[PDB]
Amino acid sequence: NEICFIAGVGDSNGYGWGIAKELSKRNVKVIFGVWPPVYNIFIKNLESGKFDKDMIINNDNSKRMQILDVLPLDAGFDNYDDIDEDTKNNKRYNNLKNYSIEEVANLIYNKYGKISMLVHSLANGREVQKSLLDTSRDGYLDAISKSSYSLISLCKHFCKFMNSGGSVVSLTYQASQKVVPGYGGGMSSAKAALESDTRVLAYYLGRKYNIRINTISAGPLKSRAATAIYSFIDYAIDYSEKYAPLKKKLLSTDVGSVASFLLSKESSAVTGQTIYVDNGLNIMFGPDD
Amino acid sequence: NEICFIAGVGDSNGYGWGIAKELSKRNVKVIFGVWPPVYNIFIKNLESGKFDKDMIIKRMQILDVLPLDAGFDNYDDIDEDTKNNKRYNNLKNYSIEEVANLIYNKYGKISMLVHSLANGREVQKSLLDTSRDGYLDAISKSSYSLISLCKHFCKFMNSGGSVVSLTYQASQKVVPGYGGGMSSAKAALESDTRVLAYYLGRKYNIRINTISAGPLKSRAATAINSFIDYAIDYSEKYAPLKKKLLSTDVGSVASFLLSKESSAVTGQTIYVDNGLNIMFGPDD
Amino acid sequence: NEICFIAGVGDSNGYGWGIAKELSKRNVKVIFGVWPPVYNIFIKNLESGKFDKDMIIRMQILDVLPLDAGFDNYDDIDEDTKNNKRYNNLKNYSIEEVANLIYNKYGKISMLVHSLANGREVQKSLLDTSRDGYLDAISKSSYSLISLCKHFCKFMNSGGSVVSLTYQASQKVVPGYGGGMSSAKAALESDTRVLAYYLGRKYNIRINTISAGPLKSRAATAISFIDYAIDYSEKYAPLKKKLLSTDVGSVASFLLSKESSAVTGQTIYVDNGLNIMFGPDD
Amino acid sequence: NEICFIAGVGDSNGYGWGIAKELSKRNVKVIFGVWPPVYNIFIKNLESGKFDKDMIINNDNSKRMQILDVLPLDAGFDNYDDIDEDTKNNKRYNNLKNYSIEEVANLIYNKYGKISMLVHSLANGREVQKSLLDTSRDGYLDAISKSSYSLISLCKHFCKFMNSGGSVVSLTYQASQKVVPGYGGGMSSAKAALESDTRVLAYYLGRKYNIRINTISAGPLKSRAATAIYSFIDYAIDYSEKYAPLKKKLLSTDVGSVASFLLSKESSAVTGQTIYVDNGLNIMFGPDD
Ligand SMILES: NC(=O)c1ccc[n+]([C@@H]2O[C@H](COP(=O)([O-])OP(=O)(O)OC[C@H]3O[C@@H](n4cnc5c(N)ncnc54)[C@H](O)[C@@H]3O)[C@@H](O)[C@H]2O)c1
Ligand SMILES: NC(=O)c1ccc[n+]([C@@H]2O[C@H](COP(=O)([O-])OP(=O)(O)OC[C@H]3O[C@@H](n4cnc5c(N)ncnc54)[C@H](O)[C@@H]3O)[C@@H](O)[C@H]2O)c1
Ligand SMILES: NC(=O)c1ccc[n+]([C@@H]2O[C@H](COP(=O)([O-])OP(=O)(O)OC[C@H]3O[C@@H](n4cnc5c(N)ncnc54)[C@H](O)[C@@H]3O)[C@@H](O)[C@H]2O)c1
Ligand SMILES: NC(=O)c1ccc[n+]([C@@H]2O[C@H](COP(=O)([O-])OP(=O)(O)OC[C@H]3O[C@@H](n4cnc5c(N)ncnc54)[C@H](O)[C@@H]3O)[C@@H](O)[C@H]2O)c1
Ligand SMILES: Oc1cc(Cl)ccc1Oc1ccc(Cl)cc1Cl
Ligand SMILES: Oc1cc(Cl)ccc1Oc1ccc(Cl)cc1Cl
Ligand SMILES: Oc1cc(Cl)ccc1Oc1ccc(Cl)cc1Cl
Ligand SMILES: Oc1cc(Cl)ccc1Oc1ccc(Cl)cc1Cl
Repeated sequence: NEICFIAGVGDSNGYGWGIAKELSKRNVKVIFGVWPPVYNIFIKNLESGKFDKDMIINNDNSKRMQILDVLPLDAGFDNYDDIDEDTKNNKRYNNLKNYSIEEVANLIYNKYGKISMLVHSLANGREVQKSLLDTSRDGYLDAISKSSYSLISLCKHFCKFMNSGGSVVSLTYQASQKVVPGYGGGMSSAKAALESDTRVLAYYLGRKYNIRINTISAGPLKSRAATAIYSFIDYAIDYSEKYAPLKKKLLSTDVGSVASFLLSKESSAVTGQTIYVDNGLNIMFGPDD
Repeated sequence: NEICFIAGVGDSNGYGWGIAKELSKRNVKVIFGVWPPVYNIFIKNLESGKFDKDMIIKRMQILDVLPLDAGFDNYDDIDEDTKNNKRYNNLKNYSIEEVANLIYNKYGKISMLVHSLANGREVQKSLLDTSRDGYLDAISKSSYSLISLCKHFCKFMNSGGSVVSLTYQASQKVVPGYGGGMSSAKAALESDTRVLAYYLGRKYNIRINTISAGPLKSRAATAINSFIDYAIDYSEKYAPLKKKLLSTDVGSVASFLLSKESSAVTGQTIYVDNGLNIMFGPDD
Repeated sequence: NEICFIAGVGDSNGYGWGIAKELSKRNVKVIFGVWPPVYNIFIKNLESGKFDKDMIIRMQILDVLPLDAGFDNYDDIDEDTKNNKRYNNLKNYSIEEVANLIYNKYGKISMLVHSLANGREVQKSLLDTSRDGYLDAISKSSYSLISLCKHFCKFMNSGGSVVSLTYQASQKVVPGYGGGMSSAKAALESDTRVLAYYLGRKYNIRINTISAGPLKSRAATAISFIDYAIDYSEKYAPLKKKLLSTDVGSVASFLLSKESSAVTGQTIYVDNGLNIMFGPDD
Repeated sequence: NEICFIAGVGDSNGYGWGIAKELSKRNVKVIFGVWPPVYNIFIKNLESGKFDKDMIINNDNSKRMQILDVLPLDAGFDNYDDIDEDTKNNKRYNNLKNYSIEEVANLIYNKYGKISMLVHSLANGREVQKSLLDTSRDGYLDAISKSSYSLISLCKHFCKFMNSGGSVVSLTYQASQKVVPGYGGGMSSAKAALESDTRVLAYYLGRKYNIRINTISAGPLKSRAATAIYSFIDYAIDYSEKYAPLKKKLLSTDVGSVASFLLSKESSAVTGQTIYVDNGLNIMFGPDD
């Protein structure tokens, strides 16, 4: 049976969960990588059944979402040596161990073997609520460290543990290509680098492992992280539902099925791409009223 | 049960056929639209089992094979010279409008539309030496044809229905050899894919995309100018994936593009070319 | 002194004029190609000094010739347009004819400008456009650029330069810019690349296109499309300047100068930066 | 008379120097920011008239260039408070002071007044010789701090000290948009962020200061930096000279004159842009033989 590691799921409200669901539709088992400060919170809501409501696969619990494992993961660190004394001291990291990208890499591979799929649905900006102009070297590089370099780290450590013909997917946002005031802290710069890095990784992973990698430029989803920004997320959504060529409402599962498709053998000739999943809003010049 | 009309198949060596195959895999019934000057030959091949080897997916279910000339929007457009032409006389209802009426009357609303046709008489000429008539014909048969298909079919299409066409990267990067305004036609078709996505999306909740395919030894590709053998070899040498590109590779992306699983994708140019388009140039 | 041929000026309220003006600042002489059905009126208003207002800085106009970019050479003109009152007074107006006429009188020129479009169904949506309307938009607005280059480039100086004007509805959906015009503009930008390859290798001639913002030109005024677009550009572009005919003109002048001799095949945005925005910034 | 501050320059073999030259012929006065480690040498080269021939502009001989001033500048530091101790006690800096970004900006405003023009021609990355996949987070983030964030810091520190309608330009390279093996260390990512940043900065500089920013995507130049990587640069120059639509050799003043134009009021309505000065190589699909 096939497996996909989904780095960056903190609850059932994000894109990673939506991706997990659609992979369930085609019988691949999911391993989540959870950011440590919310790892217990999560494994708790999962034990109690708060997500059973969300593990329904359209045929209503005749088919379940197979969560093979859940692990602590801080893609901010590539291996143990990188971990600083203080984060080892933190009350949220005391309990937990083996959570560097290499740690979870090795762990999964030592137990489950080679896997086929790999998802990167995480990101973080310290100063996301600052304009790129008012952003500091530290915040900027933090955004980029957490949101861009993290994909590279994942590939480096995972892709030698993956099946030939395997596939990697990440999420991005169009602020990398067109100015969205409000998407700040160098998050636009991070996405811009992610997109570029997707191509360059496609070449190395393609030639070395025959592995594919693509990124989905998603439309606005009211996830937890999204919510953070005086409701920048509500505006992007009402702007989208109003002016997209497709007046539908965007679901996590819309991105979910495109990821599932990108992760399958059905797209074995597509690599290095930014595929837009935003109800066609990227094609528009502006509001059509 | 879902139906797709595939305009632009004349044998089993091109992309239309590969898309048909992949659509059969998910139980989609296929109607072929066939250029009349090649129609009776294609039907004979079919009838005598030449394509049987190539029908194996069990086997592809061809619901119908109709004559279609994507240069004619309706009956009145058809000149007498072709109405009197050896290869059209016995054939009727081959306007874009007439086959859309035909198909609609015989089967009702369809859900999927495939455009996989192109034509340009001066593709041997550099753009620079291409004539106004060559250039315009290339754009008439390869770009306008797409708008007309949509204009005539999309009244007769199920909401949430989907349209895909084929393109080539010659539109965005200079490929010498790809002439007669074919590079211009592909360009217009990519832009047109956008604009139709707005009108088709708002009006009928219909999606339209285009696949930028890599090189494939189709009969058309072969008729160009040794050129395609060079493009195939260059692709298999320098793509990120060194796999060999198959019609079914484009086929499965089209199928995905023609299904509700991509119901938030529209107006897009998708590259199915083994990653070739991301490279700067040769890596040796 | 260097010469620039500018096709697509029927008045002074457009981009072609702005390009002339800015070129005049550089001591480059200028030839106008004019759509015959307005050549008689243009020459008159130029007679009466009606244009002396805008000509000043002085714009030295070498010649004004009737040019119909619908016809590539003499034999393409059909019986009917020959027998039309709009043209009657005028001959030698095919792309080839004015190219020969210009070379015979002046020799090789250094600069070429394409600033003309037309389509007869620009009023209809792309989906509502017909084959003949669509193909007309493309013939006039797009192929013509290739016909100019084919005919003028053998008569140009090694190191010569060509520019045309385009609009962003080729890359992003602009309802209102219909009739296959978005379509013609998409071709034009692509063609700018392929042309750059051939012209560059064959004659060392560069070619670029400018993607310009809204201007209240004559042609723009028949669509209230352009009024809407100017308000939108002035409200949401990164720069608040009102866009000037001569802003495009000044980038043009640059592109036609040896100061840009490493730039070719490009689409250059001269639109106060508007292209770069996701949407209205309120 | 207008003044331009040119960041990355150190020997007249590069593009910073080429921009200097072409601004010169427009009678603009030029100031050099120079990386401290190479600063003493550059001034000893210059005051001994070694670049005396490179300062010549038609008419020749001659009509020379005249450098208003030359400062030390480490664009990897935003303000004094940043510059650490190890570096305070480094053989190259114990001899220099006021080289932080804000330090040099303040020094210039004080002494010269507001300036019209700003040029970013600086870049650096410790691990460029590594493929993106094999690149560490430190090397990667270094590439991006020095090569990209610099553009932002400069802009943050100079914008209030700049004339209304002032212009800024940086240099990029197509490896950000198409895979260029050999361009490792996260430089490709750096340039992608840079290009994206150019757009975002154009929004903020344009609204708040009526200030323009563009970047130039240049073709290969046998500069000192490009020399470092079995000659990546010789291959790239040859490739370009063979296959570009225009067969000429590309000179630092080719980019210099495009920059001078972008830095002048002739490009009044051009901002946010990536402009290609590469003899058209960017447009070709591949080798046309
Ligand atoms: N939501 C949208 O509107 C939208 C649009 C386009 C793209 N995206 C992208 O989709 C992806 C998923 O975002 P989402 O909206 O589902 O957010 P989310 O809040 O559902 O998921 C983000 C998760 O990443 C994890 N994370 C944060 N920092 C981490 C770190 N340092 N190490 C390891 N894990 C960390 C957190 O556990 C968090 O739950 C992100 O990359 C985002 O940029 C989102
Ligand atoms: N083969 C490749 O390498 C390649 C690569 C990229 C894109 N494409 C595109 O894929 C599409 C399919 O082409 P293909 O390579 O399968 O070639 P093909 O020869 O298999 O198919 C082209 C079809 O169009 C038909 N046709 C021509 N003129 C017509 C008209 N006026 N009306 C109706 N039909 C007409 C031909 O009979 C033929 O069946 C084309 O648009 C082509 O441009 C092909
Ligand atoms: N005005 C704008 O807002 C705008 C924006 C972007 C691009 N453009 C482009 O700039 C160019 C100039 O247009 P404009 O806005 O200055 O309008 P304009 O009226 O100044 O230019 C149109 C010119 O083309 C001429 N013309 C029409 N058909 C012709 C033919 N068959 N042969 C020769 N000439 C013909 C007209 O007589 C007129 O002189 C066009 O290519 C246009 O698409 C304009
Ligand atoms: N050389 C090329 O082929 C080429 C092509 C396209 C773009 N570029 C870009 O143009 C710019 C100039 O490069 P070049 O080719 O002139 O190389 P160069 O070596 O001539 O110039 C680079 C300058 O940056 C300086 N520098 C290095 N680290 C610095 C730091 N931490 N702080 C401040 N300054 C620092 C160097 O000392 C040098 O003066 C670079 O950004 C480069 O990426 C170069
Ligand atoms: O990428 C996103 C795009 C949008 Cl429209 C909404 C939310 C997104 O996700 C994030 C945005 C900023 C930060 Cl700091 C972290 C995350 Cl996960
Ligand atoms: O688009 C194509 C791209 C490639 Cl690489 C090969 C063949 C292609 O298809 C055509 C090319 C020219 C003409 Cl006249 C007709 C068609 Cl169908
Ligand atoms: O290209 C243009 C773009 C804009 Cl915003 C405004 C006017 C334009 O110019 C034209 C538009 C349509 C037609 Cl039929 C002819 C011309 Cl000259
Ligand atoms: O960007 C460049 C592109 C090219 Cl083709 C050549 C040199 C370049 O400049 C650099 C390349 C690498 C590093 Cl580490 C630093 C610099 Cl300044």
